[PDB]
Amino acid sequence: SKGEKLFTGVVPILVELDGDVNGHKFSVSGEGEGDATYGKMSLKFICTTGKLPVPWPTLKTTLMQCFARYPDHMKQHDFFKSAMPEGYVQERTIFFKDDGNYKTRAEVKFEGDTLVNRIELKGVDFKEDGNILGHKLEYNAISGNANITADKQKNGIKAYFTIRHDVEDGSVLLADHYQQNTPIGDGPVLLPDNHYLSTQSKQSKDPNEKRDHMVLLEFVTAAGIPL
Repeated sequence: SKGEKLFTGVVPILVELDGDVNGHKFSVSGEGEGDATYGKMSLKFICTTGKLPVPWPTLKTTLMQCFARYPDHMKQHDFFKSAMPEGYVQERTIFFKDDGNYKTRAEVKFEGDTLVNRIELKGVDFKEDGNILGHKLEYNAISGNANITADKQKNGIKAYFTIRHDVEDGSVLLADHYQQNTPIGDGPVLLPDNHYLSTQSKQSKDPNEKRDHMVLLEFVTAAGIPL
């Protein structure tokens, strides 16, 4: 793919999210750099509207699979870069077990040399005293697999996976993700064999930052097809 060539170096990242969860409006900005050669993203996110009304961990998966490292033997399965620079639409529904759901729609595309991820999120049916609106989730790192499958009908991909969010009481809040991606442009894309993306994450705070924020260092690798 021609899009693959746009990711061989370090790429500036810009993220914008407008959210509404049970009527609580908020916005998030992010910035960083991606180095897909190494599957790496270095990111910092800020809540631009004050305090986030949901836990940072619940937004991590919403807040750029184009930065995954595909091993050479799997490069024909990288839909995400093949859709660049025109980009793709990424939609999810995230079902939180015994709580509400998030519906997200994002456009991921280049604006010049910057990879931009613009997101709208709507959350409904959340429990005002639950683990999400009650802020009862551990601020720790999310790591694991996103299962990718071709969606030939939509000239794109679907993904599915469950995030296990640690709760402050030792329990787990399951977040069941259903994902659809469709190219924005009408140029040809790569439709993959089944595989997954493996994410390793380190989450931190900026000790000099007074705004509500999250710092992430992410490594994402495609896998599941043998050498």
